[PDB]
Order: sequence, then structure tokens, then C-alpha cells
Amino acid sequence: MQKRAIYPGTFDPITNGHIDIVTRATQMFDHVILAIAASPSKKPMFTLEERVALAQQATAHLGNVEVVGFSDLMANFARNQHATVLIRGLRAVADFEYEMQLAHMNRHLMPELESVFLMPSKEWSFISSSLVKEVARHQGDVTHFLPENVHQALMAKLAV
Amino acid sequence: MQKRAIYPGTFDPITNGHIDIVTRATQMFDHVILAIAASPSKKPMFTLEERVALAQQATAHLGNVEVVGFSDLMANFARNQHATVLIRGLRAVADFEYEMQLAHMNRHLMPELESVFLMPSKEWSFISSSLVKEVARHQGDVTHFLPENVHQALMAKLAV
Amino acid sequence: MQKRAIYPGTFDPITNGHIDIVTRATQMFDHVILAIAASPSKKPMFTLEERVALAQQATAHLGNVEVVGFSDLMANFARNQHATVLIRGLRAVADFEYEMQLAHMNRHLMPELESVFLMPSKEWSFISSSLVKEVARHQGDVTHFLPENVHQALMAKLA
Amino acid sequence: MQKRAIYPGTFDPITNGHIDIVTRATQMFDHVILAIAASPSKKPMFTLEERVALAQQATAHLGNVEVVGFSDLMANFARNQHATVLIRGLRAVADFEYEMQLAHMNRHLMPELESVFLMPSKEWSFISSSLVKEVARHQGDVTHFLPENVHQALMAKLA
Amino acid sequence: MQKRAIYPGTFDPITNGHIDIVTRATQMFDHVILAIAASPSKKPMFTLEERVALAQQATAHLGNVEVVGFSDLMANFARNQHATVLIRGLRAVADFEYEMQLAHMNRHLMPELESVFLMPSKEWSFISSSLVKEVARHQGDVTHFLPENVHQALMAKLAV
Amino acid sequence: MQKRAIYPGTFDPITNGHIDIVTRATQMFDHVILAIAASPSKKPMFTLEERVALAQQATAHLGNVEVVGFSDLMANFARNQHATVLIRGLRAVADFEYEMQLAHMNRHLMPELESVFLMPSKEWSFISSSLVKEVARHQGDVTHFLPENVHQALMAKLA
Ligand SMILES: Nc1ncnc2c1ncn2[C@@H]1O[C@H](COP(=O)(O)OP(=O)(O)OP(=O)(O)O)[C@@H](O)[C@H]1O
Ligand SMILES: Nc1ncnc2c1ncn2[C@@H]1O[C@H](COP(=O)(O)OP(=O)(O)OP(=O)(O)O)[C@@H](O)[C@H]1O
Ligand SMILES: Nc1ncnc2c1ncn2[C@@H]1O[C@H](COP(=O)(O)OP(=O)(O)OP(=O)(O)O)[C@@H](O)[C@H]1O
Ligand SMILES: Nc1ncnc2c1ncn2[C@@H]1O[C@H](COP(=O)(O)OP(=O)(O)OP(=O)(O)O)[C@@H](O)[C@H]1O
Ligand SMILES: Nc1ncnc2c1ncn2[C@@H]1O[C@H](COP(=O)(O)OP(=O)(O)OP(=O)(O)O)[C@@H](O)[C@H]1O
Ligand SMILES: Nc1ncnc2c1ncn2[C@@H]1O[C@H](COP(=O)(O)OP(=O)(O)OP(=O)(O)O)[C@@H](O)[C@H]1O
Ligand SMILES: CC1=Nc2nc(N[C@H](CC#N)c3cccc(Cl)c3)nn2C(=O)C1
Ligand SMILES: CC1=Nc2nc(N[C@H](CC#N)c3cccc(Cl)c3)nn2C(=O)C1
Ligand SMILES: CC1=Nc2nc(N[C@H](CC#N)c3cccc(Cl)c3)nn2C(=O)C1
Ligand SMILES: CC1=Nc2nc(N[C@H](CC#N)c3cccc(Cl)c3)nn2C(=O)C1
Ligand SMILES: CC1=Nc2nc(N[C@H](CC#N)c3cccc(Cl)c3)nn2C(=O)C1
Ligand SMILES: CC1=Nc2nc(N[C@H](CC#N)c3cccc(Cl)c3)nn2C(=O)C1
Ligand SMILES: [Mg+2]
Ligand SMILES: [Mg+2]
Ligand SMILES: [Mg+2]
Ligand SMILES: [Mg+2]
Ligand SMILES: [Mg+2]
Ligand SMILES: [Mg+2]
Repeated sequence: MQKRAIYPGTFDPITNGHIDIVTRATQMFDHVILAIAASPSKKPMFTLEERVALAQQATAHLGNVEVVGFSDLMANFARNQHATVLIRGLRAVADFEYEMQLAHMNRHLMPELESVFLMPSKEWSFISSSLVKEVARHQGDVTHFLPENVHQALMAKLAV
Repeated sequence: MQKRAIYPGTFDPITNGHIDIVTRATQMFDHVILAIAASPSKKPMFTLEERVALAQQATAHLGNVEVVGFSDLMANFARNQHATVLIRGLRAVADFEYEMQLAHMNRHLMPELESVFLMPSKEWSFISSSLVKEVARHQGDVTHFLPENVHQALMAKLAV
Repeated sequence: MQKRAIYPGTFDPITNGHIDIVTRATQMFDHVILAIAASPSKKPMFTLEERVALAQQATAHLGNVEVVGFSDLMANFARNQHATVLIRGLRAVADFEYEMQLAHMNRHLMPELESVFLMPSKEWSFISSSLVKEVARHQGDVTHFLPENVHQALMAKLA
Repeated sequence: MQKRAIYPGTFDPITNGHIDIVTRATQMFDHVILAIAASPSKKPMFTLEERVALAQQATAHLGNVEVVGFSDLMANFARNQHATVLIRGLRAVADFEYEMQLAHMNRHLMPELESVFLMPSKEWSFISSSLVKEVARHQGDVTHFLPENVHQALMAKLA
Repeated sequence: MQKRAIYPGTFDPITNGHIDIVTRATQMFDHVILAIAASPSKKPMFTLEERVALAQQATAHLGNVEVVGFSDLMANFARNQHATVLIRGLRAVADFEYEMQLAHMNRHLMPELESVFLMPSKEWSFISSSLVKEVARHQGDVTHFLPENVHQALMAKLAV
Repeated sequence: MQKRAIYPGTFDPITNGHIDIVTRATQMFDHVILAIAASPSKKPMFTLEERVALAQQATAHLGNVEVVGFSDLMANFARNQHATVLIRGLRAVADFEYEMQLAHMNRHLMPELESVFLMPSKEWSFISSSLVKEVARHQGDVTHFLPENVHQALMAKLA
């Protein structure tokens, strides 16, 4: 089987938790599309061009990952990319109820698309991009949670 | 016993999940008031006049339902309507903690009003008006989750 | 409109939390059947005959309650009692998850039987028959959580 | 890319919910090992030989499934089956909490074995082998939840 | 041991639930700093000066409480106050997942600071400042949940 | 200010997660009593005398810890130890729900005894004595989760 999977999200910014999930996905599937939402409901800290560049640099060492921006329904994107697996990261702090709503709705929209839940290292099980951004805005040390390029970009963003 | 019950909410828009709960309520209580919030904290997609007309058309086949708009505390509304039962729908994806907060506060405000939790069909256990609206805004098929009149109204709203 | 509800459980023994739920049910429905499961699988402390007698005495002040024992499938028992409402009490999330499985299975077995969930007073939101028995087994005071007749029966059983 | 997955459990007996999960697994991976635990600690209704025969008949229509019994540590069994994916099914929050503990322990024992969680159809989201057995023990109809061969075996065991 | 603890939050306004938690904290620790967030993400109903005055009057009977405003990371505040305990109130309706995220992040920022979770009376286990404010805005009786000074201040605020 | 805390449990056997919690407690309070329940109802693997000896050796490096066994109601034991704090560890939501019931009951029995909940390191957030015993029963490596003395005792018990 030549399996194609999508890993959708806002990635605002990509963290070590997201890196852990996409790395695990690359070990089980032939091709992984890290799919970045162009226009989320909440205005992102980083623009789409910034989010894409940061994710590309942070996943450049993974040969079977492609980073792509999208603005449509994640099921419509998977359909157009010929993907049959949608990857979701399940943290210790996940909103399990929302993950159930999302998976059942995604199955209604594209029944041939299977939702696959992967668990990150215990190291990243208790973080989110929102939490990292709030800590960094309040002058806290978040270096451990980010790839080096993201740490540099976040410092630059908060400086101005 | 001549029991009167209220079923409050925003109904923005009314879905098949809400229809399932109000239908179950009509089988156990003599009179059910489907109570639509006039001024919710978050600006609704549909105006109160639209939400009321849609709920009336979608419940017209139920002889013991009355659709009414309200702007006061739901306990104050129940009190003025001589209702002694407040219906809440409990989904598989419900925020059980919030339902507990709400029921205990409603009991403090009107101790003679009993909160009754009803469970929808498995078919509607994983949806919400918010999720349906987000899917439809992103050009997804939500026909299965709505009464026909609501499907028509939602298409018209998103077209403009 | 001649509405009959059934409130099933093990009631080993009946607590003030169960009394709170059955009282709320009697204010809503014309007739409430408090249905006590023989429940041998849970190895109960009190026999079914003891549990029925204790619940009858504890609910004697409520005119529209009838206490009965059963070993049947609960949906068949509700049908045979001409009940169209099955009452369950919700204390917390642990109750909610299992109560969803049970209610969907009861719906499959009897679609016209509606499960209705009620919430107890904050006073009894954190108690169970198991917790009360564990405290009493270790000689802790449980008079606050039980009807008088039940407390004296529990003390006698452990004596 | 010659991907092998293991789907371990007690399967006492295998239900339509388990069939839903193993079917989803076969559409994703080249070969799926449905691994039935001897599980004497849970005092199962069916012997391991019975559970293996029932699951083999219930999954015979799926060409890339292999049913096997085991008493080993599940991470050692996955290694010995050359599996790099361990499939688990998630019905609700109760599953999620325990499944996190299990997956972190399996990762400690075999880091290259990835736990993959799948969600069943809404149809089977509220069932378990325990619930089905409890309904059948009380003579309730469970034909909707089990493969035909399993339903007839369950009726025979309780007869 | 001469222990110093902080009890941080928005306290918008302080309720009987917060009073219950700070009272329990004063019984176990030598000094408790009730720490009020100056600039929360969401605009508060009461200004910082109002929140501080209300908390001071409501805790004046507790000899070992100090009320202080802060705008920095709660871990940075604890560090500067020489506090080694951070008090969190855990309601029946708490977002346990968020409490786990927060405690693990606080431990990353200041490992010598221990998070201590205290449980309020059953009486206040189902309320929040948000719920109290929503009920009061909709003309509901919230007197039972507040200290007298807060009840007076809330009536004045909603009148204008 | 001469503050005494009690940390009660079954500790069958004591794990690195329990050691993490008792260590955090010793940094907060002047004296900590690690209280081991005889707990015959849970049919423990180790006798109470074994559990006390293992915990004493595992906590010998902490100067303000005292290990003791008890069969009493835990609130009565805290009173008799002159403790005003009862320490409990929180790993996840499953702990939280039951810990709320327990803490409200302990408050009813001894209002001046304050329950204090502590969270372990992420390293031990997903372990329990039951999980460690299940892995060891299936010959899986549990050296990472236990003090050296406890690991050797567990291997000997299963041998
Ligand atoms: N620390 C993490 N560990 C594992 N999975 C994660 C982690 N952070 C995010 N994910 C998952 O990755 C996907 C994309 O996440 P997303 O871009 O929304 O980041 P996020 O941290 O969830 O964002 P936000 O905090 O703004 O809600 C989702 O499946 C999400 O659950
Ligand atoms: N799918 C559904 N099944 C059962 N009950 C439902 C369903 N949707 C809503 N309810 C219940 O009906 C009542 C009114 O709901 P409301 O108008 O807020 O819709 P909603 O889907 O909860 O809205 P939103 O998604 O905007 O929060 C509440 O008791 C709610 O829990
Ligand atoms: N304190 C309580 N408040 C509200 N509902 C309750 C309470 N105790 C029990 N119930 C509910 O009453 C029904 C019958 O409960 P049951 O006989 O199992 O008692 P229980 O307290 O849960 O006993 P056990 O601890 O033995 O399981 C169930 O729906 C249960 O959730
Ligand atoms: N209805 C179902 N839908 C999805 N996954 C399921 C379902 N039933 C079981 N599973 C999952 O399949 C795996 C094996 O389950 P197992 O053999 O324990 O069956 P079970 O139904 O949970 O039985 P029991 O009730 O005896 O514990 C687990 O990951 C479990 O969560
Ligand atoms: N009723 C209460 N009982 C116990 N702890 C509480 C209560 N209300 C708040 N707390 C706790 O006190 C601290 C400060 O709370 P905060 O100022 O955010 O009030 P809040 O009620 O949580 O606010 P909001 O409703 O705006 O989110 C937190 O640890 C919080 O969990
Ligand atoms: N890994 C851990 N991290 C934090 N707290 C823990 C951990 N293990 C146990 N605790 C807590 O320590 C106390 C005593 O626990 P107990 O002796 O029951 O151990 P346990 O690991 O839960 O054992 P069992 O699996 O046998 O129930 C409880 O408050 C429990 O929640
Ligand atoms: C069942 C659903 N399918 C969905 N697809 C999208 N797509 C948008 C595309 C853009 N920008 C999006 C926005 C934010 C994050 C992500 Cl990952 C994706 N949203 N959406 C839902 O809310 C529900
Ligand atoms: C204990 C509570 N009682 C309450 N009553 C109301 N009423 C408003 C009326 C309007 N518009 C409302 C707004 C949105 C949805 C609904 Cl269902 C009702 N809100 N409210 C609370 O937030 C809490
Ligand atoms: C869908 C279900 N229907 C069911 N009916 C019964 N009946 C027994 C009767 C006896 N003894 C019982 C046992 C314990 C408590 C109660 Cl309330 C009822 N059990 N059961 C289930 O477990 C599931
Ligand atoms: C991290 C773990 N690894 C484990 N391996 C096994 N193996 C037994 C084999 C037998 N009988 C088993 C028993 C019941 C169900 C299953 Cl799926 C597997 N148990 N176990 C754990 O409890 C934890
Ligand atoms: C790990 C974290 N540490 C944090 N410290 C702060 N401090 C601000 C200070 C101000 N204004 C604050 C805002 C609102 C309530 C409180 Cl209690 C504290 N926020 N914050 C996080 O969001 C996460
Ligand atoms: C409010 C409660 N108080 C309680 N005290 C005890 N004591 C026994 C003593 C023995 N053996 C025990 C058993 C197992 C673990 C512990 Cl930590 C303590 N149990 N108990 C409850 O179950 C509830
Ligand atoms: Mg996110
Ligand atoms: Mg809603
Ligand atoms: Mg029970
Ligand atoms: Mg199972
Ligand atoms: Mg708050
Ligand atoms: Mg334990």
C-alpha cells in the first residue's frame, strides 16, 4: 500500500509537539502532507507565509513530508491530495469530545478518509501553541518547546 | 399532573439534534415551550426573527410545542411561563461540567424548577450548531443534520 | 397525563442521594416505581428483601412511590410496569459516560422508554452506597448520609 | 510499505465494534494481526480457543487479517509478529485515560512500536463485550451487536 | 519552615469560593499573597484598583494575607515574592486538563515552586466569577455567592 | 510552623511516582507521615509488613519522613498523628473524580484536615502500582519505575 496522509492544523507556530507527531506519521506512511490553515477563525500570531517557512525549515530533515497551505474544508483538501489518512495529535490535555465531533464530521464528509490519533512524547503532552505564545508574551522561557528557527522567529515577533 | 416544560437555547440554527430533544420532551410533558434567546453574548448567524420562524416551521408537526423568544434569565422565563421542568439536551460531546454549573445555579434561582437531561439519538450525538455552521461556511455538506427549511435558509445566508 | 416512571438500581443501601432523586421524580411524574435489582453479581451487603424493606420505610412519606424488587432485564421490567420514563441520577463525569452506554442500550431494547437524568442536591453530589459502606466498615460516622432506619440497619449488619 | 499492525485485546466475545476497528485497520495497513489475550485475570466467558475460532470466522471475509492467541507481554508479542503499529479503539473518555497509560508503557517497552487509535462508527460507539454479555445474561436481544456466529455461540454458552 | 504562598488569579470579582480557598491556604502557610492580575487577556468587569480594594476588604479579617497586583508571569511573581507554593482552587467543575498544563509549565519556569490544589466547600464547587457576572447581568440573585462589599460593588457597576 | 502531613495509600508496591509525591510533600511540610493501609479488600501482592519495610528503605534518604501502617479510618488516623494536611497525588481525570468524593468525605469526618493535591513529574504521570505489577507479571522490564529495593522485591515475589 502506497499511503498518503495529511496532518492539518494552524501551526501558529509549529512546536516540538507537532514535530514529534509528524515524525511518528513519517514512520508509518509513505507520504505526509503537513497542511497549514490559511485563514483560521482567530487571527494567527504568524502570517501564513511565516508559518509555512517555519514548518518547512523544521521538517527539512524528514524526506517524506511536504508542507502545504490550504483554505478549504480539511476533508476537501484530503480528497484533492488523494490522502486516505488524516492525522490528529492526542495530548494528555486534549479536548477528547472535540476530537470525536471532528472525526465523525470528517467521516460524514469523506467516508474513505480515516482519522488516525497519535500520541506525543510525555515531554510535549502538556503544551499547546496557545500556551507557549502566552508564556512567551509574558516574558517566559519557552526555548525547550520549539525548534531553533521558531525560537528565533518568536523572539523577533515579540520584540516589535 | 398538567406539566409545563421549557427547552431553552440559542437555536442558531435549529438542527435535527434539537428536533430530536424537543420531540422526546413532547412525549413526556403536556406542554413544551421551545425558548429562543433574543440577545446571546455572541452575535448569532441568524436574527431572532429568523431563528423563531425556522423553529416554528420545523416543529409545526408537534401539537404541544410553542416557540417563544426571551431575553431574561432562563429561570425567570420558566417562572413567568409557569413551567416546572427545564429541558437540557446531553450530547456525547457535552460539557458535563458546564451542565452541572448551570443546573445548580438554576436551582438556586428557582428551586421549584427541575432540570431534566435528555439524550439524543446516536445520529446527532456528535454535532452542534457551531460545528454545522463552520462546516457549511467552509463549503461542506450539512444537509443530513438540518430540517429542509433550515437547509434552505442556511444556503441563502451563506450565498450573500 | 398518567405518567409512570421507573427508578432502577441496586440501592445497597438506599442513601439520602437516592432519596433526593426519587423525591424530585415524584414531583414530576404521577407514579414512580423504585425498582431494586437482586444484583447478585455485585455481591450486595443487604439481601433483596432487606433492601426493599429499607427503601419502603425510607420512602413511606412519598405517596406516589411504589418499591419493588426485580431480576429482569431493566427495559423488560419498565415495559411490564407500563413505565415510559427511566430515571437515572448523575453525580459526576464517571456516571455520565456509563449512563450514556446504558441509555443507548435501553433505547435499543425499548425505544419508547425515555431515559431522564436528574442531578441531586450539592449535599449528596459526592456520595455513593460503596463510599458510605467503606466509611462505616472503618467505624466512621455516616448518620448524615442515610435515612434513620437505613443507618440503624447498616450498623446492625456490620456489628 | 509492507506495514504490519497488531490489534490486541480480550475479545470476549468479538463484537461488531471490534469488527469495525479491525476492518478500518485492514484498509490502512498491509497485514493486521488480531491478537487475542488468554487473559485469565479477567475470568473470561469463552476459552481462548473459542475466542480465536469465533474471531477467525467473523473476520474470514477480510483477506489480510490473521487471528492468533497470546499470553505474552503485548509489546513483546508485537516485536515477535514484526509489527510496528499497535491498534487501539477509542469509544469515549474512559478509554482515552487508560489508553494513554497503556500507550506510554508500551512505548517504554518498544519505542519503535507506534500506538494508533481509531474511532468506531457512531453505531458501535456505546457498546462493549461486558455490556453485551450483561444484556444477554438477562435474556435481552443482542443480535444487532454481534456477528451471526458469535451471537449463536453466546446464546449456547448461556443456555 | 517559614512558608510563603501565592494565590494568583483575576478575581473579577472575588467570590465566596475564592474566600474559601484563601482561608484554607492561611491555615497551612505562614504568609499568603492573594495576587491579582493587572492586565488579563479578556477585559475585566472591574478595574484593577476596584478588584484590589474589594479583595482587601473581603480578606481584612485574615491576618496573614497580603493583596498585591501583578502584570508578569505568575512564576516570575512567585520568584520575586520568595514564594515556594502556588495555590490553585480545584472546583467540581474545574478544567482539570488546563490545571495540568499550567502546573507543568509553571514547574518548567520555576522548578522550586510547587503547585498546591485545594478544594472549596461543596457550597462553592459549582460557581465561577464568569457565571456570577452572567447571572447578575441578566437580573438574577447572586447575593449568596459574594462577600457583602462585592455584592454592593456589583449592584453599583450594573446600575450604570 | 510545626506542620504535619499524612500521605495515605496502599503502596503495593511503592513506585517512583509515590516517591516523587512524598519528596514534594517533605519540601513543603515539617514532618510527613507516609501511611500504608493494611487494605485487605484490594487483596495486595505484598503484606503490610513488607510494604512498610520497602517504603522505609525507599524513603530513608528523606529525613522528615516517617513510615507507618494503619487499618483505621484515614481521617481518624490523621487526627491521631496530629496531622492537619492530607496529601493526595493527581495523575489524571480518573484520580480527580474519586479524589473529590474522598476529600469531601474526609472533610465531613475531620473539617480541620485539609486535603492537598500534588502533581507528579511528567515522567511518572502515567504509572500506577497496578500497571507496574501487570507488566512485571508478563516479564516486562519495570526497573525504570521502582526504587532498586522495591524492584528486587517485586522480582522475588513473582519468581
Ligand atoms: N504538543 C502537541 N502534542 C501532540 N499533538 C499536538 C501538540 N500540539 C498540537 N498537536 C496536534 O497537532 C494538530 C495541529 O495543532 P494546532 O496547529 O491547532 O496546534 P495547537 O497547539 O492545537 O493550537 P492552539 O493552541 O492554537 O489551539 C492537532 O491534531 C493538534 O491536536
Ligand atoms: N445535537 C444535539 N443533540 C442534543 N441536544 C442538543 C444538540 N444540540 C444542542 N442541544 C441542546 O439543546 C439546547 C440548546 O442548544 P443551543 O441552542 O445552544 O445549540 P448548540 O448546538 O448547543 O449551540 P452552539 O454550538 O452555538 O453552542 C441545549 O440544551 C443543548 O445542549
Ligand atoms: N448520591 C447520589 N446522587 C444522585 N444520584 C445517585 C446517587 N447515588 C446513586 N445515584 C444514582 O441512582 C441510581 C442507582 O444507583 P445505585 O443503586 O448503583 O447506587 P450507588 O450509590 O451508585 O451504589 P454503588 O456505590 O454500590 O455502585 C444510578 O443512576 C446512580 O447514578
Ligand atoms: N465498540 C467498540 N468500538 C471501538 N473500539 C472498541 C470497541 N469495543 C472494544 N474496543 C477496543 O478494542 C480493544 C480491545 O477491547 P476488548 O477486548 O477489551 O473489548 P471490550 O469491549 O472493551 O471488552 P470488556 O468489556 O470485556 O472490557 C480496545 O482498544 C478497546 O477499547
Ligand atoms: N468557586 C471557586 N472555588 C474554588 N476555587 C475557585 C473558585 N473560583 C475560582 N477559583 C480558583 O481561584 C483561582 C483564581 O480564579 P479566577 O480569578 O480566575 O476566578 P474564576 O472564577 O476562575 O474566573 P473566570 O470565571 O473569569 O474564569 C483559580 O485557582 C481558580 O480555579
Ligand atoms: N504515579 C503517581 N503519581 C502521582 N501520584 C500517584 C502516583 N501513583 C499513585 N499516586 C497517588 O498516591 C496515593 C496513593 O496511591 P496508591 O497506593 O493507591 O497507589 P496506586 O498507584 O494508585 O495503586 P493501585 O494501582 O494499586 O490502585 C493516591 O493519592 C494516588 O493517586
Ligand atoms: C469538520 C471541519 N472541517 C474543517 N475544515 C476546516 N478548514 C479550515 C481551513 C482554513 N483556513 C481550518 C481552519 C483552522 C484549522 C484547520 Cl486544521 C482548518 N475547518 N474545519 C472545521 O472547523 C470543521
Ligand atoms: C444561570 C444562567 N441563566 C441564564 N439565563 C440566560 N438568559 C439569556 C437570555 C437571552 N438572550 C440566554 C442567552 C443565551 C442562551 C440562553 Cl438559553 C439564554 N442566560 N443565562 C446564563 O448565562 C446562566
Ligand atoms: C441494558 C442493561 N440492562 C440491564 N438490565 C439489568 N438487570 C439487572 C437485574 C438484576 N439483578 C440489574 C442489575 C444491577 C442493577 C440494575 Cl439497575 C439491574 N441489568 N442490565 C444491564 O446491566 C444493562
Ligand atoms: C503495558 C502492558 N502490557 C501488557 N501486556 C499484557 N499481556 C496480556 C497477555 C495475556 N493473557 C494481556 C491481557 C489482557 C489483555 C491484553 Cl491486550 C493483553 N498485558 N499488559 C498490560 O496489562 C500492560
Ligand atoms: C504559565 C502561565 N503563566 C502565566 N502568568 C500570567 N500572568 C498574567 C499576568 C497579568 N495580567 C495573568 C493573567 C490572567 C490571570 C493570571 Cl493568574 C495571570 N499569565 N500566564 C499564563 O497564561 C500561563
Ligand atoms: C473516607 C474514607 N476513609 C477511609 N479510610 C480508610 N481506611 C482504610 C484502612 C485500611 N486498611 C484504607 C484502605 C485502603 C486505602 C487507604 Cl488510604 C485506607 N478507608 N477509607 C475509605 O475508603 C473512605
Ligand atoms: Mg490547536
Ligand atoms: Mg449551545
Ligand atoms: Mg452505583
Ligand atoms: Mg475492554
Ligand atoms: Mg478563572
Ligand atoms: Mg491507587
